[PDB]
Amino acid sequence: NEQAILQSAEAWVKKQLMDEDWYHIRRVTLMAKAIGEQEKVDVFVVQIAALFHDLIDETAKQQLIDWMEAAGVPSQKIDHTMDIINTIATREAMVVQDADRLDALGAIGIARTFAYSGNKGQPIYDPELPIRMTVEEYRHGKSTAINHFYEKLFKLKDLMNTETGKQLAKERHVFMEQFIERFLSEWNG
Amino acid sequence: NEQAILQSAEAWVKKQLMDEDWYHIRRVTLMAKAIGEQEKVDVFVVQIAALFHDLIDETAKQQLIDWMEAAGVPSQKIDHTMDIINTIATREAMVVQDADRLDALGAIGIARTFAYSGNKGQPIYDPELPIRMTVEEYRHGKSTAINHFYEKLFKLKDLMNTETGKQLAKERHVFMEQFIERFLSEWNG
Repeated sequence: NEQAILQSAEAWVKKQLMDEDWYHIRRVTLMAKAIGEQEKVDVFVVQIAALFHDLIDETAKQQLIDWMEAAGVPSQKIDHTMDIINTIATREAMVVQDADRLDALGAIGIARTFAYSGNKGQPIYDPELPIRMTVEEYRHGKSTAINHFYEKLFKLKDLMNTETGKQLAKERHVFMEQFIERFLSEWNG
Repeated sequence: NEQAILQSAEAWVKKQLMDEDWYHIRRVTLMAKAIGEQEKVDVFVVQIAALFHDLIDETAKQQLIDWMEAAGVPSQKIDHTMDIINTIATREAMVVQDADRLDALGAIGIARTFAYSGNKGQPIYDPELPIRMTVEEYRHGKSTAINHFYEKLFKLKDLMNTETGKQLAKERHVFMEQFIERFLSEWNG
């Protein structure tokens, strides 16, 4: 069995979380999957990994290592699942790596950026502000939503791994370039 | 003269504001302009109006009515400028109306929405929360950024006036539909 073990976890990771978020875990998982079988890797471990990748921040890890053994997950697999969990080594690890970071780009990425900006209480954009770094990053460095696009986001497609990863990261990067340009043209005249 | 009268104001409205915002006044004015001469209306009044439309929230109004008379603005014009200012009647008024509301849509509109959402401390989007009203609006009604698109923004193209207004409002509305769809498809896979 491999399909049911998932369905079970897909529920636990959903319940424990609905008492506070989970959507990120869902979409990151779905991608890890698609990206997973595109790379003909163990679509199982990558999926299980994806599910627990977040819920961690010892006993926490064990909590799963146990639940898992009670699912019949073979020692090699189970010892391979959270193996990628912490260190985020192996191809399946790479798929989960991309799926997670591939979620920082795209329409959702655009929204989540401007969202955090509003929460941080900073300006959505500033033409007078220079386009940059380490300590002064968030410790004081007053930045802008738009700048964060050129500072952290727009430099992810490279940090990718899976070939299909660069693929998606690409279709994502363009949409942002598409948006940030329509934004500036609208900002100017 | 008339052209210079603007250049003078475009500075005052800029200085008094740089002691707190102004960009909104700038872009809303630029549009009112383009939209203004497209409708072959008094591109002057519409521009002066646009500039002071915001700075108001008595003596406040007079402050301008005076500065204006000292610019040689003919009684009819000057009495027509802020005439649209308060009530926001006449075509030139309509142009300024659109230009201001035309700024709630577009890339900037998308950003400003998700921005305010982050500031309000609400979710960018909640699939459990159904879209939508009057009193419970902001007095308690917990909404979402995305929902605000279907609740207030997406119903502006109609509230437009200038023919060119609907034009721009249209090109804007599509981009948002373009984004909110890329956002939802990304929401899953």
